[PDB]
Amino acid sequence: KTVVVTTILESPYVMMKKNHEMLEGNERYEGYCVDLAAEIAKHCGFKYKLTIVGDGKYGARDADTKIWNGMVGELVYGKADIAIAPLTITLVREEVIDFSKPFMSLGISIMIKKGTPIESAEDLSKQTEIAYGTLDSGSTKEFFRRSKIAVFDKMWTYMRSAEPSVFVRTAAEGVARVRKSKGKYAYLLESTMNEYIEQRKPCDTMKVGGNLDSKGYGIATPKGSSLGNAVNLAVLKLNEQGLLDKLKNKWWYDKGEC
Amino acid sequence: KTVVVTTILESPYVMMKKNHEMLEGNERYEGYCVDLAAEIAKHCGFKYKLTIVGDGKYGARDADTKIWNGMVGELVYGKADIAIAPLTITLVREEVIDFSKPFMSLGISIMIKKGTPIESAEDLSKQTEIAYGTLDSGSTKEFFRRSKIAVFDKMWTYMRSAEPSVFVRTAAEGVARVRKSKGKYAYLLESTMNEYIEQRKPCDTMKVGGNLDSKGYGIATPKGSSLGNAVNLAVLKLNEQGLLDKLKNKWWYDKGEC
Ligand SMILES: N[C@@H](Cn1oc(=O)[nH]c1=O)C(=O)O
Ligand SMILES: N[C@@H](Cn1oc(=O)[nH]c1=O)C(=O)O
Repeated sequence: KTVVVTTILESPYVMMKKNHEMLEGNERYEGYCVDLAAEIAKHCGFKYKLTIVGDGKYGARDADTKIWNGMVGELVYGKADIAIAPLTITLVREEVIDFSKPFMSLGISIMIKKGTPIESAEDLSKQTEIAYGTLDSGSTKEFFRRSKIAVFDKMWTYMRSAEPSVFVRTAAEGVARVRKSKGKYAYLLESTMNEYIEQRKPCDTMKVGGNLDSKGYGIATPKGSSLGNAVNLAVLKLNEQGLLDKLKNKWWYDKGEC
Repeated sequence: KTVVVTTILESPYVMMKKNHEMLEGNERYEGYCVDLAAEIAKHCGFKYKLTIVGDGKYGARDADTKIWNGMVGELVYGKADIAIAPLTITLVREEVIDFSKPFMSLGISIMIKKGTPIESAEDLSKQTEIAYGTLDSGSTKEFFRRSKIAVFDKMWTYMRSAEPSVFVRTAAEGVARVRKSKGKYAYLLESTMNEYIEQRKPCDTMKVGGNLDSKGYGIATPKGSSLGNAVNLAVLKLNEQGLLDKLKNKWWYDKGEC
């Protein structure tokens, strides 16, 4: 009856507030998805609890063990009732869980340290000086693993065998790795996160190239859950009334220090 | 058992082929949505018939008579089995019909005749020399009718009372009206159509401003239809394998004459 919301610490969606040590409950948190849970709760008439996904992951199926990890796994195993996160709508996920219509559009993009002589994914695939990677257990890695597109296939072959490992555990770690690597690491991440960090101190990074694809974040519920109907309605209503646009501006543009 | 596909003549989605008088059946047609029906049919294993919506409309509910017109109405009244069109996912529509996840992202935009001193919706709302409108029975008009945003409210108040009428029956008529009006008409339409016409002869038009909103086209089926599952799966698969990106490039960029 209290709705269990699974979410992920990813700026600016869900962030620890400044006085979070002294705070209790959903009040420890802020960000885009924090706000959005509140709007979705008000419109659906539920009470809820924000919970940070136990393994820190978005969601992959172990092609060995066939087990879902991340927020996807929590929905699959009935550990959460809904996921309110930058969670990418994909086919393999759509086969196991329900998604709202998207609340945000995005595609994979390239983050470089300012001055990095890379304009494109093709640039990246044509060279070996600049290492490049993606996050584990998330849609971006899967994108490169399944790509039949020549350039993205080549990037995948490189990435899966690169030493030391190119993949990172969290986006924050990818982002630090571009920042510390002096131009010798480029990070493959969604446009939305890329654009956010581009407007944050120390202002040393930038999105280059076009988006590599076009996709969306949805609210996810366990397959067949009775919440799914009202939450999808809520999302479309929130979009239509201009509330998702206001919240994007709150969290990205009014948050900008560059 | 033969799937009845409702669609709309809208370039470049569904267009009469050149030798169409001599052609039979689905072979009279080409475009993005023509192709996409074929991909969705192959993946779902159905045979189908393309049919152009009888009233020429996208879909509105008469707030008088409470009756759905357009492709929405054909799905509602069981006159078609699926709609494969630039059909905008909206809440009022989602309450009556089923939508796939989006196959294309877009927002409302402004089309001007080259040299028109308009940069924005705010520009438009601040003046009366340049008339401006939208299509009947479609999501753009509804957008302006329901807007509480100051600038869009003002545009609506203007538009609903403007004489002669600002609204057009078909996008083609909006587009001609910008072309013939010498800069004195600006047309409110989706970005996707706007960007298409911007790359077509006589190259006299342009998209100005940012998008006014962020939405998607979905494949629609009658509420509860048994096709809806497989078609949504097909869309996500088509997106993921890069086929929607190829088809957008086929129909917009390789079609460009400017
Ligand atoms: N939203 C992604 C997580 N992820 O965020 C990125 O910037 N890359 C990436 O894979 C997902 O749902 O898997
Ligand atoms: N996709 C729209 C039709 N329409 O196309 C535009 O460019 N304006 C507009 O209302 C709809 O589904 O209602």
